[PDB]
Amino acid sequence: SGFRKMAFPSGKVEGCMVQVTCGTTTLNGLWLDDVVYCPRHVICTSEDMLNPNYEDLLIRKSNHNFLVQAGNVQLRVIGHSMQNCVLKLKVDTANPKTPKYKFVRIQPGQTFSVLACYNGSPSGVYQCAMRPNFTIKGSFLNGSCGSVGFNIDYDCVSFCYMHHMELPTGVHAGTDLEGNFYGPFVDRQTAQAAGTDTTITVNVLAWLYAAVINGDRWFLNRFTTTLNDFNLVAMKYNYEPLTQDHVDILGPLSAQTGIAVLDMCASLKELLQNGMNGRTILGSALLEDEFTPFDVVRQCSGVTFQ
Amino acid sequence: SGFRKMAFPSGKVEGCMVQVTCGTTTLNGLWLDDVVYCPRHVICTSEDMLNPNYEDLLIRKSNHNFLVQAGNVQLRVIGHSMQNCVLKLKVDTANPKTPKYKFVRIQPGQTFSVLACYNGSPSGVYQCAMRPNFTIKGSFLNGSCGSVGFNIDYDCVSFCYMHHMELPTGVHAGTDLEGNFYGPFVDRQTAQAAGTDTTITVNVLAWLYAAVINGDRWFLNRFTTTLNDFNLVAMKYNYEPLTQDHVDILGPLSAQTGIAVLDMCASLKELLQNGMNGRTILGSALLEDEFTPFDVVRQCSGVTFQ
Ligand SMILES: *[C@@H](O)[C@H](C[C@@H]1CCCNC1=O)NC(=O)[C@H](CC1CCCCC1)NC(=O)[C@@H](NC(=O)OCc1ccccc1)[C@@H](C)OC(C)(C)C
Ligand SMILES: *[C@@H](O)[C@H](C[C@@H]1CCCNC1=O)NC(=O)[C@H](CC1CCCCC1)NC(=O)[C@@H](NC(=O)OCc1ccccc1)[C@@H](C)OC(C)(C)C
Repeated sequence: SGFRKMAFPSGKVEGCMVQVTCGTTTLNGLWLDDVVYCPRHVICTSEDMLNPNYEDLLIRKSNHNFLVQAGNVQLRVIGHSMQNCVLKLKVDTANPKTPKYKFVRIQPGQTFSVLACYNGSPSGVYQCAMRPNFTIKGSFLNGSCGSVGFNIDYDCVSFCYMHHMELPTGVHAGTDLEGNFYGPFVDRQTAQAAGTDTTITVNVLAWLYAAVINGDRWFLNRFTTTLNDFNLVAMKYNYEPLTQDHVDILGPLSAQTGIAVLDMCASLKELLQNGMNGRTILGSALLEDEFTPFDVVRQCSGVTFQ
Repeated sequence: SGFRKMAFPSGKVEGCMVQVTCGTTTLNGLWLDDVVYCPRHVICTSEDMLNPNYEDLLIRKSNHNFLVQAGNVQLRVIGHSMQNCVLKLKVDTANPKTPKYKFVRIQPGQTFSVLACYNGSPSGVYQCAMRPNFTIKGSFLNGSCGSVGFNIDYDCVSFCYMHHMELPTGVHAGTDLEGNFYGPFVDRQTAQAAGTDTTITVNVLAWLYAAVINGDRWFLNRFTTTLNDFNLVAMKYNYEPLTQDHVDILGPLSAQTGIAVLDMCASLKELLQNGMNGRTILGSALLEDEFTPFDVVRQCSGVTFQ
């Protein structure tokens, strides 16, 4: 019993974070085998963030310009190269704590965990999702860029996010580990905004199913509706359309609970259309959307890793 | 910018969790130097949870009844003993990954992090507080007992909680690491309940200060009130009294923000007395109480560990 925002154990990823310094800049990097990864605006100084040519600034630097410290031990760079918006520094030592790992690029609505870092030292770990506007509501301060996002699956570490920048509204933008940005953002200090966001409808239903598994139940009715008659009302409250494929993924949830998938839709239909009258689902007073169907089953049914 | 429920990196504690089996029972244990810790109702079978005499059941067992596995490696017990409600099994190997560590017993209103475990394998990590009724709203399933709660402070690991049982309402009860229960609960399967809870008033003000640091500001007024005139209204909404000592601990928050401590009290006074009219503080629609003044400053100002 109970339902919490839960994050994967962060031990395997702490064994990788290091510090990278060049000029007057210092940020976090990720050390795997004999390569350290970090954002490229670490070759930028404060004059190089208007509209820089990174290719031409990287021909200026030499290998000994990059200070890499892992613990109170200095790593020696021997080569360097550029892949999109990330930078790769080849060092002469291999990380003995390198886990089974794997770069993947995620799709909006999926969730991951974030280990925030400063000066190569982990500070804390929390759970996020990629919003439909391709940003993330993180907790980040100065020096945080270089932190990664990641999921664990049995024992493999799927790295999916490197952090780069905060936006005027306070949400956040970064890349996948192959250096490509999530969203239409670029790494030059000009004007940018996020674009209009929507609520992740499939996740909302998954949390509502979690509720019934835990005891809560004042929200189910006897009505049903059709898949098109749902989207008509979802349209208006700025939710995303729900698709036939989303329906299937909710099969084992509907199964174990007894509540048909289209039945729970007609329940959510009223909640949007009447508010909550001051009562709470799973401790919350809002309709919460940062829980996938995966997250519900791994937490309500007992799945660990190794 | 941004404000999230954050948990300490769990790496140092994953190096300790093991599995303990005896009879038909299996649960988690904590391995430090040459000692493994676990709850004593692991010598209990299913017949031994009505009203057992543990002292007299422990004279029955022999050292080879306790299977201890750390990884796919078997630990050999050589001795065993009882300290209140926890059980200590001395094994012939010392844990090489034993961190700087330290047992402490916490006070209601303080927060800690929990690494949930099953079969000696970590599953996930989240943030809790000790409620004023001495229980905790965790996320726990079968096999979870043996998980610990802990804070990190620079590089020392202060272990403060071992998990034992769920209560009819679904909150949770356990002990400190020296085996003493938080609360008036006992480890025998009879009737027990939690008692009436209150809201943690000092934490509510600390989260409200976090809000102002982040931009939110529609809740401050020009009124003030007195410390006694606050408790009069706190009394009625089932909040805890606020004391002169609590006031001091809010000094650096009030400082950096400019809002006097008694000024924020008069602001909270209205919020209780008018509701929120459908607007949200730090993404939330409720008044949130699981953030201490410590938690706010370490997150809003950049503190890590090593
Ligand atoms: C990594 O250490 C660091 C983290 C930032 C620091 C402030 C709080 N949160 C963070 O995540 N990232 C940076 O230092 C960014 C610098 C790069 C410059 C070249 C490539 C892009 C990022 N700085 C930022 O994150 C800034 N954001 C930004 O550039 O916004 C785009 C913009 C600019 C002007 C007008 C409109 C939009 C932040 C710190 O500055 C703002 C304006 C967001 C306060
Ligand atoms: C540790 O593996 C395990 C975890 C439990 C399992 C269910 C979900 N959540 C959990 O945390 N703990 C136990 O197995 C407990 C057994 C011990 C028995 C002797 C010493 C006390 C605990 N079991 C429980 O946690 C049970 N709780 C309980 O005993 O409640 C007290 C009570 C009993 C009868 C009437 C009133 C009060 C749970 C599983 O059973 C309930 C009744 C809560 C469903």
